[PDB]
Amino acid sequence: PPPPPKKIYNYLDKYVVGQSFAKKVLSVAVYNHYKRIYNNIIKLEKSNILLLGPTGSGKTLLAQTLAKCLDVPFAICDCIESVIAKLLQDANYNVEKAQQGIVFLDQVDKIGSGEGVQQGLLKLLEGTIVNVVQVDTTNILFVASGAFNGLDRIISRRKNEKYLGFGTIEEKDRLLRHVEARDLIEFGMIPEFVGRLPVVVPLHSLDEKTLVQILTEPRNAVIPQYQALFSMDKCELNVTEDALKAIARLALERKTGARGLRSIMEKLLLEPMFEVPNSDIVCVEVDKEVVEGKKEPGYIRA
Amino acid sequence: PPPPPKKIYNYLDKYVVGQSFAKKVLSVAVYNHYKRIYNEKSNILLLGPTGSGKTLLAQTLAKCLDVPFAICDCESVIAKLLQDANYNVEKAQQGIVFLDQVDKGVQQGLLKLLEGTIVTVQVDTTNILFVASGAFNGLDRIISRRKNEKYLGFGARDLIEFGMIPEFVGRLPVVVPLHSLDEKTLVQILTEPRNAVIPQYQALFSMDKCELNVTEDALKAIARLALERKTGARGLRSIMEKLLLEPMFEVPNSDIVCVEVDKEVVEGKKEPGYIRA
Amino acid sequence: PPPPKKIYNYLDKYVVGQSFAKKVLSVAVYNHYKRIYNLEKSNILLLTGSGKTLLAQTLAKCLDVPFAICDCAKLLQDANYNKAQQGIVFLDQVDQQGLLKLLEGTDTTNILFVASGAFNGLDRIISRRKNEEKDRLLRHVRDLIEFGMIPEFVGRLPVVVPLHSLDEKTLVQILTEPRNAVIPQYQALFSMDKCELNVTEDALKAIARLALERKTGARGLRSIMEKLLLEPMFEVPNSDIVCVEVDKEVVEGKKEPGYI
Amino acid sequence: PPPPPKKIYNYLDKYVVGQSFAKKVLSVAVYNHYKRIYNNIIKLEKSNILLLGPTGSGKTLLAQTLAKCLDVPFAICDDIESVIAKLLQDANYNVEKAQQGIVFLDQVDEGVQQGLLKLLEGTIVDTTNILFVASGAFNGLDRIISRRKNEKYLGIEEKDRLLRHVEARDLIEFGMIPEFVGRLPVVVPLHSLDEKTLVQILTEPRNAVIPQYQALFSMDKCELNVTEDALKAIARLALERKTGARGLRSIMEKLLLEPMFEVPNSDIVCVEVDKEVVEGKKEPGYI
Amino acid sequence: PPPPPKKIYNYLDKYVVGQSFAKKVLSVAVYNHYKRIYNNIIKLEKSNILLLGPTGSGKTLLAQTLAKCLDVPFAICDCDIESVIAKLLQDANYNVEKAQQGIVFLDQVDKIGSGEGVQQGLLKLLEGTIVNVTVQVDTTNILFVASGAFNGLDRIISRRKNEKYLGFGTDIEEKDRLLRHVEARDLIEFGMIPEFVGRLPVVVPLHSLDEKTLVQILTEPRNAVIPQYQALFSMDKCELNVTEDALKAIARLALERKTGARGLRSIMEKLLLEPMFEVPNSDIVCVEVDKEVVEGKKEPGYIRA
Amino acid sequence: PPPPPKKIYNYLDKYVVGQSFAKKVLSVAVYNHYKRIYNNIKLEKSNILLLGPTGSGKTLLAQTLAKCLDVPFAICDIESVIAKLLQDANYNVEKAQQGIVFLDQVDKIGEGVQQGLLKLLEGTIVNVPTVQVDTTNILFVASGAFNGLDRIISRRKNEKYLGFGTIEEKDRLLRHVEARDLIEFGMIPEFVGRLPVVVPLHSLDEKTLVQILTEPRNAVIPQYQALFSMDKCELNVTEDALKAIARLALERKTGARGLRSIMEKLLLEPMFEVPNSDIVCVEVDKEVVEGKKEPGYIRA
Ligand SMILES: Nc1ncnc2c1ncn2[C@@H]1O[C@H](COP(=O)(O)OP(=O)(O)O)[C@@H](O)[C@H]1O
Ligand SMILES: Nc1ncnc2c1ncn2[C@@H]1O[C@H](COP(=O)(O)OP(=O)(O)O)[C@@H](O)[C@H]1O
Ligand SMILES: Nc1ncnc2c1ncn2[C@@H]1O[C@H](COP(=O)(O)OP(=O)(O)O)[C@@H](O)[C@H]1O
Ligand SMILES: Nc1ncnc2c1ncn2[C@@H]1O[C@H](COP(=O)(O)OP(=O)(O)O)[C@@H](O)[C@H]1O
Ligand SMILES: Nc1ncnc2c1ncn2[C@@H]1O[C@H](COP(=O)(O)OP(=O)(O)O)[C@@H](O)[C@H]1O
Ligand SMILES: Nc1ncnc2c1ncn2[C@@H]1O[C@H](COP(=O)(O)OP(=O)(O)O)[C@@H](O)[C@H]1O
Repeated sequence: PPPPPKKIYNYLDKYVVGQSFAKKVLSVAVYNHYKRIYNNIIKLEKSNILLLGPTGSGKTLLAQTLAKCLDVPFAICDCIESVIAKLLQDANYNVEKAQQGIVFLDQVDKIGSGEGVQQGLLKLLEGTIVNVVQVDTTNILFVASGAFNGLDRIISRRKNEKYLGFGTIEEKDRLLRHVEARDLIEFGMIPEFVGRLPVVVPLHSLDEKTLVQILTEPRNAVIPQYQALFSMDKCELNVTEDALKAIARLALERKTGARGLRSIMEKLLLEPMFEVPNSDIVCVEVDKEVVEGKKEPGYIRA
Repeated sequence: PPPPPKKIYNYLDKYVVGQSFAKKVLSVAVYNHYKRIYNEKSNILLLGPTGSGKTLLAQTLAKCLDVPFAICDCESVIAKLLQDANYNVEKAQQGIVFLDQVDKGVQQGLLKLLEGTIVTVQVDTTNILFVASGAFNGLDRIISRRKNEKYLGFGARDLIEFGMIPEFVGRLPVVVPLHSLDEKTLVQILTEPRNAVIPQYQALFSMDKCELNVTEDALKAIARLALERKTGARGLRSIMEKLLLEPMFEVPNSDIVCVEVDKEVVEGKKEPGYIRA
Repeated sequence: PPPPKKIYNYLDKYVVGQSFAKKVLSVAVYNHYKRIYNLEKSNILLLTGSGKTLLAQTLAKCLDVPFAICDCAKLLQDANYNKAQQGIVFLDQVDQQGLLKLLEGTDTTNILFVASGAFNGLDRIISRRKNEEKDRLLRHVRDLIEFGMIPEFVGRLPVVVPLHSLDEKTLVQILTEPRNAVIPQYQALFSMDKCELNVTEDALKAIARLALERKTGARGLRSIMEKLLLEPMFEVPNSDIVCVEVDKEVVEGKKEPGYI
Repeated sequence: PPPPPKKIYNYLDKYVVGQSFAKKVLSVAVYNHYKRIYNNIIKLEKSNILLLGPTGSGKTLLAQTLAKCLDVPFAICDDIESVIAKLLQDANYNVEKAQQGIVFLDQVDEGVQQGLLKLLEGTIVDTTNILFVASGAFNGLDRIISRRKNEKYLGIEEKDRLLRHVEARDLIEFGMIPEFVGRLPVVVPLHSLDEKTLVQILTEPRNAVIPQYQALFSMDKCELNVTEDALKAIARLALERKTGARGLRSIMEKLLLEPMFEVPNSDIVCVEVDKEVVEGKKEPGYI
Repeated sequence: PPPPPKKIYNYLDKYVVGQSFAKKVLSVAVYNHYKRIYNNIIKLEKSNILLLGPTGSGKTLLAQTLAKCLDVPFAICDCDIESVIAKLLQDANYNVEKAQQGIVFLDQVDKIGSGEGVQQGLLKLLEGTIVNVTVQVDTTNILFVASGAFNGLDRIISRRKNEKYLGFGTDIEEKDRLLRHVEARDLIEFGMIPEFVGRLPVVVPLHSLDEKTLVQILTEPRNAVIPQYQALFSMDKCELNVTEDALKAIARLALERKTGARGLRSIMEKLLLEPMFEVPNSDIVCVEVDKEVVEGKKEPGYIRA
Repeated sequence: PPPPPKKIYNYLDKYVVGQSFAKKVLSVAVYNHYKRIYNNIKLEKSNILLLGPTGSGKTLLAQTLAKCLDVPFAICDIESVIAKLLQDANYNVEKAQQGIVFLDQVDKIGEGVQQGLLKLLEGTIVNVPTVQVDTTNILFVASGAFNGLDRIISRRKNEKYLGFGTIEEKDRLLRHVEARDLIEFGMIPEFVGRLPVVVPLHSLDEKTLVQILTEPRNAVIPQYQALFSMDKCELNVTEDALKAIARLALERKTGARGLRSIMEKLLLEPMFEVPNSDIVCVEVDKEVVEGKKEPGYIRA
């Protein structure tokens, strides 16, 4: 049987901190797609899916995480028939298997108004048969992604919060939570393309606990992978729990998402990484003072 | 023989609820074209909102159309019609071609189809019914700028202006605007058509051993919200999706057997009702 | 080439109001193909709202010369790739200098051109130069350069024609007399089925008046007359009605056609 | 052996009326070219000839007139190779005549000027021997010259008479790139056409307008006849219209409209226009 | 074993003067790039390197010299996007199993500031995607060093560092100091897509050339300017003697050219035009260059055989 | 073996009258290149920028210097530049990579060409559509007018000490072109830096115009004398008349382009009347050039 959304939600919870709304929406949508194929083999029309998440909040990771769980053909592509050619050779020419796949459209929010692809996608987000052999996009489920760089400003205009004079990141979380199709049209999309993608979700921008959580909680969290590199040097990196807070704050201040974590860590680790190679240091300690920059990292020597 | 347009209006009344006063024109034009098949071109253009039946009318008309049909949107489209459908080239000349999104070099080239021409064999395509469609986004603004003046004190021409060539505006001889939907349409659209939105969601929940009841007051509220975004026949889907996400998160394998929706629930004042073993 | 006498007899049947312009077009083209039968051409400018594209296709249907339409190669396709440069090019919306060598040979040296355009304010420019009344002023049409046309472009347009531009009673003739007038076509349409279709002579009077008050030329007669006969076409069929009639106040929206 | 310049002048004299000075300079320019190609087949350089034209002076027809007798491949226009390929097509791709040809460039009056700069000088795209001839109506250059006319700010023949004193200082002041002007060493002003020159233009040229129209009515079983005062009256109105030789054809076509229709079907034997006919006060009295 | 950072820094120091921070970052990174190759054969992922510096002052030289010390294929190109992997695959003798371990150097990335459309195209080769080299090849491991001049990026860091600021608030020294504060928001403010800044984690400021560093550049490193010129004169069998004060004068003159390492050539070229023109067959034994000679107070002295 | 630089100076002096300083820099530039293409088969090239106030040697310097070159040369106004060079060397890649390429009209660029040419100048692989080529050994000689740079440099030299907190000039001032000035003209410092050698060409004087008319090869008056000998007639121009021609060129302020425009005007009537209208010789005195006399004709 199709796995439930609580299996998928337990699975996605193993890689992305929370994002419970996006995790729920992906889960219910995939389940609805799998269930529909059992029946469809009244027509059961698909609903295309939209992710509005900013940089560094895991949109590609959510796709790539779901990708490792999909028992259904899936395609990864980025902003035409080569996309389905991927899916078809993924299938190994089983046309019936591809005709039920799910496609991820990375960086839809980059395309604006080329627009001819937006025009072109109208009749591929909706069903048409297409050659390479013919197969029909009618069931192919689309998941759309991008930062929609301006869209927050459009939402605030649509909310009239930018009004002035007399008249009759938490902020960004609130605004993105109230996206409207009026805004997605205004971000350079054609309204027909906004008219499809009936399900849209914000991904909430990551918070202070989320970043501290990201440093250890996920599989391949940031601290685990650094200390593995030090482990080849026969050294254990250790960081006090209080230093993780300032790192998170500093990377939150970088306004560049979870991948900003490695930049701050790279800077802090810099001196240790050059001095370690053969120097008979056994273990390297990083504390609050190191993160604050007030102290060079403390070295344990044999 | 072509059935009368009021009989054709039977077929379309089964699928698009509120466009009777454009559906009337379409039905008449088809009967004229068929009365033009033997013994002026009925070629046609659909205008107005997305999500309001432009493509559904085309596919529906073909569902009663004995002669083969092609739909396309903006030279091998007839090749699609010819290859799959057409065994008979007079039937292929007798085909119906829908050109949607036309309002989105080709315009000059379509004059060779709008007049019709030879534009294997290169058949005299004059017999083909070129029906056509598109958003024409902004036609109303041009019309508003022409229909009214800034009167002050105390007390086809639009299609050419939209950017279409005068020959092009002249050479699809019939045009219809289609209504923007209203709550009167939407409440019927929710349950009246075959394949309608609320039937499918109940079906989606019936395979999970549930009966979902949605009362008439719920639909009344939902129609209000669904029209606030222009996506029309897709505004139903977006707001039904947004509302029914949580019961669908908790229905599966969950020993729940019914949900009930009310105006407060649509308004967010109450959680979805569940009924359980 | 046939004398202009015969050319007039064909042309006259199709645009009744532009008697003067019919002569200029007919006489020039005969002499032109006479010199070819042996000699510079001279490009033609049509001064529109009155069937310029109708008139252009009229000559084409007469001569079967290469004919093509362009908006300010298709001709060799229109020539069926077969005279090679003796045809007519129609240039619409001429109301510029890059076509001058194209108006010359570029060969192109033989091509007769039919320019057309609504020179809005040429009356005021003629009113400037002079320091149906507006057509009578247009009958008085360097002055054309003063309206704003390129002198070099005007130089290749030495022949210029008013087009009887009011057409305001001849619409009634146009609704009736020409080779395929709209109301005779509708009679062929509805009476292709069993039904009658009388249109009273005072309905034509009001119908022409309607097109003129809307400030629509002969282009919009097929549309507006479609509206009156839409519901008749809708209500005739399925053996309902055979006797049908339209009358002047039905044009006025006051009433529905008769029946049995 | 290239023909002598006097013969080319008399040969070109047949087709364009009056303007000897421009014709004489263009005659020398062609003769010099065929002497240099005969002499470098030192290694003397080209010199391009620029024709300052009031519109309708015949500037284009004159070049065709030289092109007629000289049998040198010739082209005009107003991308860079788009003219040179036209010469290579016209030259029958004759590799030497492509190098030896003559090219017109029209209404030449910043990127376009600067891209042709090393095209006018000999460069390969082979321009090393192409004799460029050019035309331009640099209207107001006389006003630039007028501004140059000894103005001090501290304690119609005259227009031809002023254009007769043109120099490169005004043309840079006109807006031409100096490198382009330097590439155009010979500046020739065409004479403006008086009524006498326009009167000559109906009778003198090989293929003048009246011989053309008189031949069309001659093609019918008819004949076209015109008084000398009638020709003189036509010129007087034509000048008043401020239209050059382009406009003479138009004004003559207005007078002959009714005859052209009436005479066919063997109606009438001759038609005659007088001074009062020219004013439009009377229809021509066919016979 | 992979070469230690110790060796790389010492290897590069013979060719690149100063810039121990720039050398340290590159030294660590290529050693770390070796660690990934042996690990991925817990998953490690790449940190992309960005070098930004005043005009020409070591950026290209560091890359090429560092390129000389790579055991993996490398490719340097100037910012179609296929051309990156096209040249890497070509460069690797089409040995894909070694090519995917490659290091890519990008130049002039600063010039692609918002055009904007090129930034979004390489976002797939940064981080990871397969690339349609024909073959399809995966960029995920490839280590990218983005080099740009970022001319005027100091203008933005100065506006960012409150060196331009609003309200009551209550050159050489500044420029090197200012770039040492560079924030990610400054690359965003330059015109770089916030998406594209985010996947260039490691931002490396290269310091402006001090006057003493110019003195070392004249003689110390490999291919120093004066060694080049005595080779030219020794090919005319003539010697060139430059006093140490003349070095001080030349560097002081070159610092005034605001043109970095290329100014040494211009000042050196201008001085030796006549000697080089006169020596080749005049039996000149040696050429003497003093400080007054550099100052233009003397003609260059000749000693005849 | 390479020719000595002084030999190129004597050779270039035959075709170009003035500007020995420009000749000398190019002379050293060729000879340095010749040593460098042996040595590198390490040494690095210095490209050259020629500043030519309009109508002066720059395009002729390229052409006359080019005829010395055993290696190929290409003078063009972006990979087409490398394409043009490779074609001249008969697709012989080992000889083509050593060439001397002239990039004309560097002042006519905008930013895109400047910053796109950096990799060729500094050396990069480029393929002529393919043949793989390395531009490292291309010698670039660039020519551009840099119009109004004299006023730019003048302001630099005029605004100094001007604030309260403290043709003759064209030739004198333009000897002091500096990197700030080339940058300030609208050149990327990236581009100003990699053309280290800047060679300014002085304006042309009257004493030089007279010499050009007679002394160097293909001089203007001998060409007109040769043209007339082709018609079996001699052209005599006295020495005093040449002085007037140069004076008329100065007020034309079009340099060497203006000489032949002025001279061709005079020789129109001789060239129309002398052909096959038997004349022995024509003498143009100052009176004829002054426009106060018509050319005297010698006849049998
Ligand atoms: N909430 C999160 N938890 C764990 N990792 C995250 C989170 N947000 C972002 N990431 C990291 O973001 C990196 C880049 O992926 P992503 O942010 O999806 O790129 P983009 O958003 O530009 O498509 C991944 O390495 C992933 O580990
Ligand atoms: N009034 C309506 N009643 C029922 N369905 C409708 C109505 N309007 C639009 N639709 C639905 O819209 C969907 C898309 O077709 P349509 O909206 O006609 O195309 P477009 O989006 O190009 O206008 C169809 O599935 C159709 O069922
Ligand atoms: N006398 C006529 N007979 C038949 N059709 C006519 C006549 N006059 C105008 N028309 C029709 O009117 C339309 C032309 O409209 P008009 O505004 O004149 O545009 P155009 O300048 O392109 O002719 C065409 O459909 C043409 O067939
Ligand atoms: N002297 C002349 N002899 C014959 N035809 C002439 C003469 N002068 C002018 N024309 C005619 O009038 C026109 C001359 O103007 P043109 O050279 O076209 O001016 P432009 O080239 O500046 O537009 C040509 O059609 C030419 O035939
Ligand atoms: N510190 C330095 N030591 C030696 N040479 C240097 C130094 N800095 C710059 N250079 C010179 O500058 C060039 C290297 O950088 P460059 O190629 O100018 O960078 P870009 O890619 O910006 O042009 C070489 O000519 C090198 O000799
Ligand atoms: N000093 C000179 N001696 C001889 N000919 C010269 C001299 N200066 C310029 N010329 C002539 O003028 C041209 C060179 O000037 P050019 O480079 O075209 O000016 P610009 O620098 O504006 O491009 C050539 O045709 C050449 O014959």
